[PDB]
Parts: sequence; structure tokens; C-alpha cells
Amino acid sequence: ISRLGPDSDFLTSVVAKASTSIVTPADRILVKQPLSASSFPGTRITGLSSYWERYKWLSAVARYVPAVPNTVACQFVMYIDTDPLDDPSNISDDNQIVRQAVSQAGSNQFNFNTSKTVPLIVRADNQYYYTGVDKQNLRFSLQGILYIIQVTDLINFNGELITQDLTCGSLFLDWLVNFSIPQIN
Amino acid sequence: ISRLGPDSDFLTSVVAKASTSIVTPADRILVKQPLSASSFPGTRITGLSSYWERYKWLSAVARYVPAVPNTVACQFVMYIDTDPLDDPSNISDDNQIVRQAVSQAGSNQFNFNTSKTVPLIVRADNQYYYTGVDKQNLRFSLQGILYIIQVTDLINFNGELITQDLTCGSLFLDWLVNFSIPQIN
Amino acid sequence: ISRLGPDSDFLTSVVAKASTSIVTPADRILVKQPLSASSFPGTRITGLSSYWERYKWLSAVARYVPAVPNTVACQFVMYIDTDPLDDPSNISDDNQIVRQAVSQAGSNQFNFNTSKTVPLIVRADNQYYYTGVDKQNLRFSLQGILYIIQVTDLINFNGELITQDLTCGSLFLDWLVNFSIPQIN
Amino acid sequence: ISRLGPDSDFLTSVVAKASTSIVTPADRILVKQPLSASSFPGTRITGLSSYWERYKWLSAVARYVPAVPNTVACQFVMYIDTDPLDDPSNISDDNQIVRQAVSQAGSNQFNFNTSKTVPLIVRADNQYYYTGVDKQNLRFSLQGILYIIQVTDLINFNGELITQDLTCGSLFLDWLVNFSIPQIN
Amino acid sequence: ISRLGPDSDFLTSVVAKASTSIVTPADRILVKQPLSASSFPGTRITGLSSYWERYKWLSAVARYVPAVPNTVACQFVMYIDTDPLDDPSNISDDNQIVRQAVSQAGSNQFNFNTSKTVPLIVRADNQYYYTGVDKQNLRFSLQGILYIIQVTDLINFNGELITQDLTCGSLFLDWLVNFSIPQIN
Amino acid sequence: ISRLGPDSDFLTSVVAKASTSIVTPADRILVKQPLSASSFPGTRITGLSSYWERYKWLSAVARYVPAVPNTVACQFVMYIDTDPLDDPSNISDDNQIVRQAVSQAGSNQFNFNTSKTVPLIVRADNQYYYTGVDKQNLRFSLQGILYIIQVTDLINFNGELITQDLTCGSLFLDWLVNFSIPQIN
Ligand SMILES: [Ca+2]
Ligand SMILES: [Ca+2]
Ligand SMILES: [Ca+2]
Ligand SMILES: [Ca+2]
Ligand SMILES: [Ca+2]
Ligand SMILES: [Ca+2]
Repeated sequence: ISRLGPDSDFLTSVVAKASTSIVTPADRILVKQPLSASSFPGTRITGLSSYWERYKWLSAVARYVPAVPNTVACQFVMYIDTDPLDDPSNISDDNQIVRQAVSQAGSNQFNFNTSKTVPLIVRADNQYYYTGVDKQNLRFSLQGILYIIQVTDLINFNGELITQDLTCGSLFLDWLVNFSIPQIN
Repeated sequence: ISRLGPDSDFLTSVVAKASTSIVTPADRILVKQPLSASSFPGTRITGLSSYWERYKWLSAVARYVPAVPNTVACQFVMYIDTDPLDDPSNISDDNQIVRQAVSQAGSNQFNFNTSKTVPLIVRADNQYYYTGVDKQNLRFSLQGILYIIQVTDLINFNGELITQDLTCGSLFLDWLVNFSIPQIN
Repeated sequence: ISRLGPDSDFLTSVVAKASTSIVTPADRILVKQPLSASSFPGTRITGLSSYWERYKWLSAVARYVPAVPNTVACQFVMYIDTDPLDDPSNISDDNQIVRQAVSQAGSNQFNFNTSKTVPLIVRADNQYYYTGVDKQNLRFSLQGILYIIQVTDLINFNGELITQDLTCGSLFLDWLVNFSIPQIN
Repeated sequence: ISRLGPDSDFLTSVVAKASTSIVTPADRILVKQPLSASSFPGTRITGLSSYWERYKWLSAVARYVPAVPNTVACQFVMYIDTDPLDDPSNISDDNQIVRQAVSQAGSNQFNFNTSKTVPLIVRADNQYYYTGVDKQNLRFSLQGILYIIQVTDLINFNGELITQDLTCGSLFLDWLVNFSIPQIN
Repeated sequence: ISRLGPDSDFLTSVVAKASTSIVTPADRILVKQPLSASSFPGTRITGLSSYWERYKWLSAVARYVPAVPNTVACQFVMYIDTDPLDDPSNISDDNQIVRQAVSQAGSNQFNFNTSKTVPLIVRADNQYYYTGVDKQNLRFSLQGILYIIQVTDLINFNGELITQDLTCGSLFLDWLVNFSIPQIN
Repeated sequence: ISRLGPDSDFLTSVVAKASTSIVTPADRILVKQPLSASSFPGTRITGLSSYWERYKWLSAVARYVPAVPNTVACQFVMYIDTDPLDDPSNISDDNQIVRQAVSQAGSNQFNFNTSKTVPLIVRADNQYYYTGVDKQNLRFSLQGILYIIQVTDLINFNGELITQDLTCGSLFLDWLVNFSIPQIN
């Protein structure tokens, strides 16, 4: 029972995309990041995660930081599904996807030229999750999955459509974990 | 963490069956009702269950109410298996099926012209269960399954065999739930 | 502010009906009794209700008492809608009607050869209602409407269909009211 | 009496409009959003609202978040009328419309490239409202209606008129409700 | 929540009428004054009432003051109906009209050459009412309606019938209000 | 003695002006707004002010909100003179006008693309002021006058002079008043 954190780690870059690149609701899913302790190869936290059998986030907050000037605009909504077998990749309505998104807890909505954060909501029971690579069922290994859904046109200084996908910011995880039972795995 | 109830909902009708219709022990299983918050389409509780990620019954009591006069008779035993992968559909002995039945906890045994109830026994650990349709494994989604086993001949005012299956009563659920984490699913 | 009761009054007879008489879900509505203080002409309570401007039930419990032997059977569900502009007269599914019924609060379900009761659930706010005949909108005058829905075949001593509608019991109201502001109306 | 929240839901997109599109004061009304628990189809809150007879917002705060860069500008005023039968769609003076707007309580005024919020002011009495679709009178069902009034020219990086309506941001509701009396409706 | 008062305002003149002018019970209704905060154009209170969404009288007392010498006589009864959809304009019996009148609460009866007062009885619930002009239903806007019923012949110094209608006094309102939620309307 | 507020009302639009339009120090006075309770026709507060003889602001804070993007710039100083017979319309030096401005109390200085506020400083004595239109002397009726002085060139994204006056934002009043003695005026 070893409590590590609070500490940070780098997740991914994030790319806003031009209207032309969004043909269906599923195309609005800019990132889909699994949030096991073990799902960020090269990171400190995933490095650690191979040395205990199980983990549980106490706090795991995804932090978006922009890389983009205030002369472009694009609205995201960001959220963490605690059920890794739910999947919005297959909803046929744009509005429905964004609704399902904001209705998660801790969801947050913002213009992509701005830093914002989203907490992982912790379970009511005290469930721990298996470290390491996924085996038969994700519900044993993934405490959550982080999503960014693009809700709005990527727009320019004059309100006109940007013609080309733009890598716009980065995701970082600010984390506090309990790890249980030393293993090497 | 939203505690809903106590409240009621309608499950199914129940049909006692004539000796002729019971050829094997499995034929004695008059109802097999899964008891997830999400397994009664059209009900209030299942309606609700799509708006939180997980659920746990605090109390979930199945209530049988008769629809049959006191000039017919038939003895049921009613019980809720907390393991949704156990399955008595395949026991070859009549006595064995009814034994396995009464030995569950909260089991109850009664003449079908009488109201009776059966509680779901809550887990010793504090396990929550996934709302919504079942995915890979039922043990993640079904907190229990409700059974009525017919133990006795459906008999008439004079002790003679009724010749024809008789829809004899109804099942209702009186429930108290915790729902955790708002989702739309 | 005059608190009258607890006291009783006679509402109506109730008639269970033969399978032949139930052609659509709406046909299952055996009684539809508005529950204003002023909606039972000839009764003591309605007599009183003309002498105050407004009323509010503190307790208003509908009591069914059978008039039928234990050699017939028929299952009712009884409930009081607090919204007098809701109307189930127009649901196309049998199951749906009974579900909507049991899901009301204080609903109760029983075999028609048995006395049972159903309370009116009081509002969370402290709303009073206008006495006397209805004017433009029922929501100003009807604190609730009482329903009996028949859920099951009217059946005989041997489990066979009764061929003819049967007046089976009676409804009584056991009431406690606040009446406000003396008027003659 | 079930207290749900605090939680979020997605209302609508919002479109600022070019001077050319604003010909009369009524044309300044960019959004007119009824705020019953039941008036946002597809949302979590409206999903819930079909399972209780009545509702009352404890807090219902409309949150505008921009989708527009800092090289355009346009001033809104946002407010929630608690009377759903008041209607400014028919005032003949521009100034008068905006005055009537800011004079509501909780009104707020801002440049559309900025996140801002507006609370629903709660009633002095403790009135609950009917869930579900509107029947005869809105005053029984709508606790309020949310408005955005555009007060200023949609202007570009150089102070010149934008020639074309611009979908500029989104509305979200951060809500806390009491729901009373379980119903299915 | 702004408590204004105690303060006064002028309602109307009142005209006693000669036997010849009273042909039916309805003709005895000398005044019929709605008592919303907003129903006295030109007054201070109605002036105010356009700047809050709703109102509720705490005290609203109608004060009759004579304008007539002690050599004429005529008996009034004065009362305030809290139900603005009740209407005595259509009772066929003289006695019945005056009875219905005195039986209101706070009713008062007097000779028209004398100052007298009548309070509005406040509701048992805490209902607020909509300010401004009436929309669909008066029960949302009128907290009450004030009546003067003439019960007796307008008579002269010698007990003989006055031949001609006589404007005999004036009505004033002494009021204390709560106004809720600033609006301009 | 009726304390109204805190509440808001709309004052005016404000127009920054191009270098060409500023020929003398007096031309820098972009707004000159008298702040009696009675000096904003159409507003809620001025509406109210006709129903008491006198008023005194407890707090009266002028709130500027921009309507202009961050690609233009212009520095204002905003202040409220408590002496309505002082008048800077006639100072011959630019620096002197702005000095006299910032030296008022509660004065505030800012770039016009930014929300800022300025309080009215309350008197050391407890002076009340006459409501309604001005009669012989302003010192009996105006508790203060609000000014915006432009201190800097209206400049573009590249530091070059904007050639044309630009309506740049709006003024709102957030107020708390005591009103004394009911009158109709
Ligand atoms: Ca392992
Ligand atoms: Ca799920
Ligand atoms: Ca009445
Ligand atoms: Ca309803
Ligand atoms: Ca109104
Ligand atoms: Ca004056």
C-alpha cells in the first residue's frame, strides 16, 4: 500500500481538425486515451506500475495546455469515462455525442486556446485495478478512458474555416496513486 | 452517489404450469428474471439506470402477489442467486433443484395463492455493478437473478391435477439503490 | 385554517370485467375517480367543501374492500396520480399501463377479494387547491385522481375465464383535510 | 423528494449575427431557451425528468463558453425570465429591450469571446413545477426561460462590421434539482 | 424580496343606488375591484408593480370613508373574495347574495355614512402572484377581488326612498407587500 | 426608508473616438452621465424613483464592459464627480483634464478592451437628494455625474491610428439605494 504523488506525466499531443476532416460524429473524437497507471509507455507512472500488482487513482486529473495563439478558436469538451467498454465511436448524432460528453462528471468545456482540467471521478466502492497490459476484460485493468470531443468548427482570426488540421496543445496527467502488493510482473 | 428509493416497479406475470408441462427438473423454473437496475425495459428504475455508470441495490425485494382463487393450489419456492453464472437449468434431480433453491439466503416457500417476498442478499464487500446492457461477463453487470421454482403439482379444488397452465400472479420489485457517477451511456 | 378529520366517505362501487370486455389497454381502467374535496356529490366531505375557499389533503387514503368470495380472482393495481392532466387512457401497451401504474408512489397491487389501501402522496411544496367545481385548469382544483387498473383475467374457481363483468367491491376515502378561508361559494 | 446534482448538461449552440441580420429589436434575441427540467431532449436531466411528477431548480446556472478568437467582438446580455408568459419578442425599441434585459436579476453582460454565467433566481415561495411536456399554461411547467440578447455590432479585428452570422459559442446548464413524487408519466 | 409599506393608495369612488336602479341581485354589486398590486392604474403601488416579477400582499385592507351626511342611510356589506373566478354576478336571490357576502372572512357590514375597513385574508400556503396585466388565468395574477354589496334601500332623513343614485364615498387601500425578483416586464 | 438593491441597470453605449475627432481637451469627454436615481429614462431604477421624495445611493458602481476585440487599444480614465456643478468641459490642457480625472476618488484607468468599475464615493454627511427632474440647482438633485475621459490615441493592431470613431462598449450601474418618503410626484 504505497501512495505515490502528487506528480505529473506527459500523455499526448492533441490535434484540432478542420471542418473537412469531420464527416461523422465519431470524427469529433480528437483523443481517446486509456488511463491505467500502465498505459503511457515511457512515462514515470507507467514505469512504476510494473512493480505492484494493482493500482487505484486517488486523483488523476487531465490537464490540457494550449499551443495555439488567440487568433484561432475551437471549442472542446473533455471528459473521462470510468467504463472502458462504453464507446461513443458509434453514435450517429453530433449533438448526442457532445451531450453524452458534458453529462459525464467532471467534464469540462473550453476554447482550445486556454488551459483547462478534468478530474477522473473516483468510484463509490473501493475498487483497485490490475496493473500492466490488458488481458481478457478492460473493466479489470482500465480505471478510465479520457476523451476530447471537438464541438465546434476550427475557425480563423476572421471567423472563416481553417482549411487544415492543427496540432493545438498537449495533455498532461497530474496524479496521486495507491499501488498495492509488490510484484515484478 | 445518489440514493433512490424506496420505490416499486413491475417485473413480469408468472405462470404456474400443469403436471403435463413439467417433464424435467428444468421445466420447474417458472421465472428467471435478471435483477440489474437496467434489466426491466419500460420501468422507472431501468429508465433511471441509463444516467449513472454503476449501481448497487441496498434493498431489492421481489414481491409475488397472487391472481388466483383459494380453490387452486401450487407450492413455489422463490430465491435470488447473487451469481449470475450459476445456472440450475441443468440439474437432473427434482429434489436437488428445490434444495439448491431453499438453501439460498432469503429464499422463501409458499402456496401460490398468497403474497410473499424475497430479499436480495447484499454482498459482504461493497461491490458496485455496471449499468446498462451486458458486455463480456455477467458478473460485472448482474447483481442477481430471481427464480421461481415450482415444487408441487398444480392442483384443483378437489385435489385433482389441473390440465392447463395458469397465469397465476405477478412480480413486483421494491427497491432502494445507490447509483454512482453521472453518465449518459 | 380548519383541520377536519380523520373521517370516512363512500366513493363508488367497482366492477371487475371479463376478458371479452377488455379489448385495449384503456379498457383496463376500472375506475377513474377525481380526488378533490369537492368531487363526491352527496358525501360529507364534499358537503363541507363548499364553505372554505381552498383545501389540502393531509392524508387521503383510498380503501378498497371486497364484495366477492375467494372462489374468484382478479389482480388490480391501484394508484393516485397527483397530476390531473396526465392521462393513461391513451397508452397502447398493456404492460406499459401497469408499469406506469405501479411506479406511482403509494401504489399498491392486490387480488380483488382482499381489502387494501393506497395513500395520496402529499406535495413537497405546501400547495392548497381551489374547492368547488372545476374552472379553466384542473391543476388548480384536483389534488389528485385515483385509478384502479385491472392487470389480470377475471378467473373462476377452476382457473377458467368468467364470462360476465362482476361488481366486486367498493371504494372508501379515509381523509384528513385542512380547509382555508371561510367562503360560501 | 430526491435531490439530484450538482451536474451539467448541454443546451445549444449560439450564433452571433451580422448587422445586416438585425433589422428589429426582436432580431437581437439570439437564443430563447425554456428551462424546465424537461425541455432539453437527449440530455441527462430531461431523461430523468420523466420519472417524477414535479421539479424545482435549487440552482440552475446557464454557462456560456466561447468558440471564437479575440480578434472578433460582440457584446451580449444574458438573463433568465422566471415568467414564461412575458415575452420581449415584441418591444419596438433597442434600448428598451436591453434595459429590460439587464434589469432581470442575475443578468450578466459580456463580450462574446469570454466565458460567463447567469443564475436562475429562485422564487420567494416554494413553488414546484410540473415535469414533462407543456399542457394548458406555461406557468405550471416552465420555471424559467433563458435569453441571450445581442446589444452591439458583431465587429472584426479592425472595428469593421462582420458581414456574416457566426456560430460563436455554446450553452451549458449546471444544475441542482429537487424532484418530487415518483411517476412514469 | 422587497417589503414595501405600510402605505396607502386611492381605489375608486363608490355610488349607492336608488331602489329603482336595483332590479336584480346582481344590481346590488356597487363595486367589483380586482386587488392585484397591478390593478389600479395611476397609483403608486401599481406603478411599483411593474418592476418585480411577482407580489404577495401581507396586509391589504380596503378602507371605505363616507362622503355623505347623517341624514341619509344605506347599509353595505364589503368583502374580498380570494378566488377571482368565483362570481356572484349570477345569483338569483337577494338574501343569498348578502349571505355569501358576510360569510367571507374579514367581511364587514355598515351604514354608508361611516368609515369601515375590510382586510384581505392571507392564504395558508405562501403563494405569490404574477405582477402585471392578466394572461390566461386570473388565479395566477389576482390575489383577490373586493366587493361592496348594497343590502338595504337608500333612504332619506324621513325614511322615504331616495329617487336618485348618490356617489357616497371613496375606497382606499392600506397595503403591505412583498415583491420578488426584479424584472421590468 | 426603503432599501432597494443590489440591482443593475443599463446606462449608455460608449464611443471611443479617432485622433481626428479630438481637437481640444473637452473632446476627450466620451461620456457625461448624470447619476440621480431619476436620470436614466426607461430603467428600473428611474422607474422606481418617481415614488419616493428623495434618494441616496449607498453603493452606485459604474461598470464598463467592452465590445471590442484585443486588436485595438485605447486608454480611458473613468470617474464620478460628486459635485454636479463642477465642469471640466472647459479646461485648456490635456494633461490637466486627465489629472483632475484620476485624482477623484474611486477613479480607475484602463484599456478599453477590458471590463472595469468605478464606485461613487459616498458623502461624509448623510445627505439625501431630491428625486425626479432637476429644478433650480443640481446640488439638490444630482448625487453625482459619471465621466469617461479618453487619455490615449485609438490605435489598431499595428500601432497605427484608427481613422473612424468606434462604439466600443457599454455602461451599467450596479446600485443600492435608500429611498425616503412615499410620494407620486
Ligand atoms: Ca499483473
Ligand atoms: Ca456503462
Ligand atoms: Ca371557489
Ligand atoms: Ca406529469
Ligand atoms: Ca410578468
Ligand atoms: Ca419631488
